[PDB]
Amino acid sequence: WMPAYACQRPTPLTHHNTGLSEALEILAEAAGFEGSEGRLLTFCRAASVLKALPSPVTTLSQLQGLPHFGEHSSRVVQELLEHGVCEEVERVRRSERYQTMKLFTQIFGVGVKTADRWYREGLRTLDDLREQPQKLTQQQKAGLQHHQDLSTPVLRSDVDALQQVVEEAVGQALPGATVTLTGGFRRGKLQGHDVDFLITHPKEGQEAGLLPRVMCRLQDQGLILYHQHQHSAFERSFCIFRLPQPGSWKAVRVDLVVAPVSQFPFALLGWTGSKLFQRELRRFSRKEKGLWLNSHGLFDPEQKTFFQAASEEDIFRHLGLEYLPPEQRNA
Ligand SMILES: Nc1nc2c(ncn2[C@H]2C[C@H](O)[C@@H](COP(=O)(O)OP(=O)(O)OP(=O)(O)O)O2)c(=O)[nH]1
Ligand SMILES: [Mg+2]
Repeated sequence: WMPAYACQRPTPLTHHNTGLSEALEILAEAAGFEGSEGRLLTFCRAASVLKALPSPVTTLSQLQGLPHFGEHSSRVVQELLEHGVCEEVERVRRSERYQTMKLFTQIFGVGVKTADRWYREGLRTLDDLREQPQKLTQQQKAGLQHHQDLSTPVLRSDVDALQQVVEEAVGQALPGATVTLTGGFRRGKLQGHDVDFLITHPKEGQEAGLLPRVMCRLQDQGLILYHQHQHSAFERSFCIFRLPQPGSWKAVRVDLVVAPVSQFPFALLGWTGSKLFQRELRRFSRKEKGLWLNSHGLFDPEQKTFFQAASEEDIFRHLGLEYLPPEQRNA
């Protein structure tokens, strides 16, 4: 038996069912594009189960006794095993709606609702968007300007170089302040779409005004192509960095998040993901333990209290879960 919630089981970075999980995740993504949130979550959960299995699924008899494997997800896997291909998945892959929604939603600053609006309005290509600049936010204009680099996978080598410049800037602005790599790279991923850093300082309040100073330093080194600073709920800067490379450079998306140290463990847990892992952890918290978990805290709605955590381990323990290190949160 395998546990129901993704937060009750390890899900490693690498697994034995990548074809099958990829196919289910296409159907999940397509569901999300049509605003079908139930169906998205259902396909995502089924894919997550396959990622946690210790062996490849070679016959359909191997699906027995697994949670979150309803009829639809089972049929998809059956067709893949029997025929090498699933007609429904192939139809989605080839469909103009899916291809265009994927194209648009990938762009920096574009979500499903915006992409769907553009689709409905007859826009299909990146050139179409460039022909209608009045339809674009400044963030989206920047995403289009750099779209080729931003759809080139970010590599661990890029992350190391970025972490060095961010750490240098943070250390020069405020000795004692720290930078923690989060997101998929903290989970062990070799590649990604962006780089996530969480900044804090051990004395509560000493992080105030730090991010604009960090950004000034980075901007004055020529490292920033785009920056949008927002005070609000954590202070954050949504950035495109200009990463120097041997003979050239590439644009890379970087999010910088500042958390006061009291909230740091919650922020680190939240920002480390995976997105499905954290959704599952929050559902577990609410449904099984009666507590509301988010990136800022863990709230008991009946007692009107907040849990004091020094680490992620504290939070897992308080929720009655075995601790999972970040590399086992790849749900
Ligand atoms: N708690 C919380 N988490 C967030 C928020 N926004 C993003 N995250 C989480 C979900 C992600 O797993 C993680 C970083 O988001 P990403 O889109 O970078 O995902 P991740 O880095 O895991 O995959 P990637 O390889 O970058 O596509 O932070 C937020 O407002 N609150
Ligand atoms: Mg990331």
